[PDB]
Amino acid sequence: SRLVLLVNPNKVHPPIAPYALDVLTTALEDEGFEVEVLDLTFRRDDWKTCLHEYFAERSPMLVGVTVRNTDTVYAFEQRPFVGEHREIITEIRRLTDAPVVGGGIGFSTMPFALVEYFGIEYGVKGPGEKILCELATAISEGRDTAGIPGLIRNTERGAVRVPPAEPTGQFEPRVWQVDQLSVYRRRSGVPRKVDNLEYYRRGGLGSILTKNGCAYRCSHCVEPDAKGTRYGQRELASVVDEMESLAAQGILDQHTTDSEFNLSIAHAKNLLREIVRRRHADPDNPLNRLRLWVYCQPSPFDEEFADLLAAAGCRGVNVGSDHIRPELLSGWKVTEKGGTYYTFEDTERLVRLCRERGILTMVEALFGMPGETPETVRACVDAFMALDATVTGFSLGLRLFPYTPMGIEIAEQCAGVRTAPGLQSNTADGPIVLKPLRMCASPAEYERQFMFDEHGNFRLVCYFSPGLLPWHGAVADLWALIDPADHHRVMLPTVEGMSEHDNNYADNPFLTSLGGLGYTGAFWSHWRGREEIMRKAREAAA
Ligand code: B12
Ligand SMILES: CN(CC[C@H](N)C(=O)O)C[C@H]1O[C@@H](n2cnc3c(N)ncnc32)[C@H](O)[C@@H]1O
Ligand SMILES: N[C@@H](Cc1c[nH]c2ccccc12)C(=O)O
Ligand code: SF4
Repeated sequence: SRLVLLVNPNKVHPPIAPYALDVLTTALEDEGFEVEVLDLTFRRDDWKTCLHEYFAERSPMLVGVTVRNTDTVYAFEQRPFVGEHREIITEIRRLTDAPVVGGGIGFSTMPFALVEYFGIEYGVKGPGEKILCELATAISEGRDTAGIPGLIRNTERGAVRVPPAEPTGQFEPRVWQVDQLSVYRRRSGVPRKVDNLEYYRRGGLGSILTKNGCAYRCSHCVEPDAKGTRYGQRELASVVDEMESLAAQGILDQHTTDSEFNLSIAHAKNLLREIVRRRHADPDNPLNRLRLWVYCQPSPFDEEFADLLAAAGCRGVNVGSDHIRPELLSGWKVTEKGGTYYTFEDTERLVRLCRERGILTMVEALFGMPGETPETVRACVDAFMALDATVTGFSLGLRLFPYTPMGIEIAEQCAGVRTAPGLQSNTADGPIVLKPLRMCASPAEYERQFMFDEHGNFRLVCYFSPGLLPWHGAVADLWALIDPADHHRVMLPTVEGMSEHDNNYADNPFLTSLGGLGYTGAFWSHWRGREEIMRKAREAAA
């Protein structure tokens, strides 16, 4: 048999197409395998029926599950998804004896812990298209898997990784894991394949990857480890081919899925040049209606980059400025060498250049990192609000993960013998004592503590700066900083009982409605006029 099943357990709406499965499908099929996708995003109330019918009819020899999100990563909410993922995986193993392999960005933040927690045979950390093809080949040919480089295997004593070596595989480049040549085929209306048009009609977005990895080391961010610490760039022609394929299907709003679009800047500029060239070469090319949405850091973002974004069809930029105070940004928004890489001028210039070219902007602020006080919060709010960005998103509190510098540093402070100031969890019974990796018997133990307590219960560990103590009181003080005239243009942690204003797209009811109302683009691009969109919605409901 050469049949591989790939399952999407993501239930979050507004729906986001599981891009990962399209990458894996292309790689597998190019290797001569047959691939079928079971997408449960639109089968929330009857996914068991979807599983029952499939496994009675088909016999895949390997089942793959993509775990995009471990949780919402919203410190005030602490809503896990891995329990619901485990429930789906448990139903799968009930229905078949074929091995199960796990993967995903969120999966790669704690792959050893999840392999043991899900109780599955295999897992991959980072990009999986090359490792999965070798795994499927080994299973199909009846071969041993003990020599598959990069494969995490679930032994009877626990999850153990084949070296590609850090036993955790932390902070590797992972460029060798990336398929840098192929066009990732994006299909629509095809049974048992990812239905990209369905996601566009119902959620509002398409997606495009230009490069894997991030070379920086921001203390809050899981991506350098979970994705890779060096850039694996794709062929530009293959990227633009895929974008043209999406545009041809009518998927005009495309969100880049790079860690940061403007990092590895020469490749991003050469990408925009190729898009502009094809747009100019033929007016019928559907890229002429492209609406590109991107992630950026405040630097590098120069006038040439801004001109290219405008000409290629960029419609909005989300910039993770995160803060203004150098005392807070130091040791936080840093490169691998430990130095900062932007100032507030860079965000000011980014917002100005996008304004001059009719490109919308969202500026991110993350409150509660070490050093944060009420006066540091007020300083960031006053300065950020004066940028006149389209949307200004204020988040408060940090979710800790085993392979972020904050996760490691706070585990260092605990040293396995005491709790650390600022540690928080909504489900904690007493002191949260974390253990550094070197004090743990296995990767699984070091990784699991950031999500579970000793008794196996969910205990999603967060950090809140003790300087924000007299952490809900800070929310009321943060709301007071925003002028009522500016309420419409901010995202904020929501006070008691109010409608959702949070910078949180996971099951946001207003954002869930936009698809049915025909709105598209980044989920923040219509935040400003939500009052009018709601008024208009009840006008056609009557
Ligand atoms: C773009 C983006 C978004 C966009 C999506 C745009 C779109 N139309 O696709 C928006 C803004 C909507 C968004 C929303 C959210 N996101 Co987001 N987002 C990203 C980002 C930057 C790229 C995701 C992506 O598509 N990558 C490209 C795909 C192809 O790669 P991949 O999924 O990782 O897949 C590869 C590997 O993981 C592997 N793999 C994957 N699955 C499998 C399966 C198997 C079996 C195997 C073997 C291998 C394997 O192989 C794949 C091919 O190389 C990621 C970080 C990142 N750099 O990936 C964050 C990220 C995934 N998002 C994150 C979060 C928290 C969210 C939200 C929950 C935020 C919120 N509270 O609303 C929501 C969830 C929305 C949803 N419906 O699921 C977190 C996840 C953290 C965690 N621990 O899980 C990340 C890591 C951001 C961060 N730095 O913390 N997101
Ligand atoms: C959008 N981010 C930059 C783009 C990045 N590629 C990503 O998808 O996270 C920055 C924002 O992500 C959020 N964020 C990232 N990691 C965490 C985390 N561990 N806890 C809380 N918020 C986080 C913060 O709001 C931060 O301002
Ligand atoms: N603010 C992000 C989405 C988001 C919300 N909460 C998050 C937590 C972690 C990472 C991203 C997010 C955006 O506008 O695109
Ligand atoms: S915040 Fe952006 S630049 Fe910093 S590590 Fe994460 S993805 Fe890279």
